[PDB]
Amino acid sequence: STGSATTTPIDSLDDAYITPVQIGTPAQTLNLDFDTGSSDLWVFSSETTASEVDGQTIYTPSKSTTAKLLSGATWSISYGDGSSSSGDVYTDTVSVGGLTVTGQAVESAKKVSSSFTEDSTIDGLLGLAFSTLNTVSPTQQKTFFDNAKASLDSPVFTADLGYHAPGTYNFGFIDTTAYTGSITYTAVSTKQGFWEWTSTGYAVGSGTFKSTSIDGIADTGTTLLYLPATVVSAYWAQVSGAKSSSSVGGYVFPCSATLPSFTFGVGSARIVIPGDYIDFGPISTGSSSCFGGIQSSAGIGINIFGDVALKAAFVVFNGATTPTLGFASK
Ligand SMILES: Cc1csc(Cc2ccccn2)n1
Ligand code: NA
Repeated sequence: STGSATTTPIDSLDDAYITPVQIGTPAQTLNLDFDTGSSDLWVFSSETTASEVDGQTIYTPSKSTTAKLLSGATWSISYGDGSSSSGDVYTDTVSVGGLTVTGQAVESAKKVSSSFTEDSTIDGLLGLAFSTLNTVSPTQQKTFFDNAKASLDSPVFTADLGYHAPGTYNFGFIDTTAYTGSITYTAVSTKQGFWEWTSTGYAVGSGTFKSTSIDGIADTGTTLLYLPATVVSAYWAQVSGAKSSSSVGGYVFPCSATLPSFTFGVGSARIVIPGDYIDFGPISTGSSSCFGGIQSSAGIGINIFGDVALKAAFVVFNGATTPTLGFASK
């Protein structure tokens, strides 16, 4: 089997991407944030505290003939950005782009933090990291990918995120029309439950490539590119008037600037992030100070190749017995 679904940026900045997901019988279609940095499929629901819902579409398990309470199971998650949610668990049929899993754990939110409430466009998350990070207690649950894997034509999914445009998540096949050149594969460590890999270095604009190992994760659920302070300082030094602002919480730059590109290494291959991808617009409405898309990881404890980086590539998440990542230009 395969599946193919379109993913759409929620706003004009590409802060996140939503993908329609069918849950239950008859189908209830919710727009979920596919997150390769977490491992829970959770949804706003008929159980969510009424005051923490503002415009989301909810899952109502009592209207699904295939929904079953997973008795005793609870979940609770905190993300790197400080947000959180928690609740109880159903199993139900879940389909993505024509690929169907029966008995998927669908984590029903009773509570969500303010950042979720205030994002009317995201109806929940679909985690695509390794199932060792799943938060369900007392019986940890599998991701949608892990449950689908045995059925797929090839134990893979791919992320093809758009810049200010829709893109695609495919499951079970690699669309050889969706990228240019060849795919370079690189080793993955699953020791922290992430798609963790080591970039071979970077360049800023038309500068020389610096060969240096940068361990980090491929995370579709993180907006920005978080890298070591040395790398980030080298990038923003090439933008007149850029500075790190403690008040704003990162590097800002004059909205009048033209940003340089940023290149990252994947083995001997190179992925180029155009400068425009690194513009996240005014820090507040009408400001002439713009927020940068490359930020320091120094206060995180891990480097994160988030959407800024991933949308410059066609990315293969290879879930074979020994997982690997692949990157191609596009
Ligand atoms: C700055 C940003 C990135 S994604 C997003 C939307 C969001 C964040 C947290 C919870 C729910 N929705 N805002
Ligand atoms: Na922000």
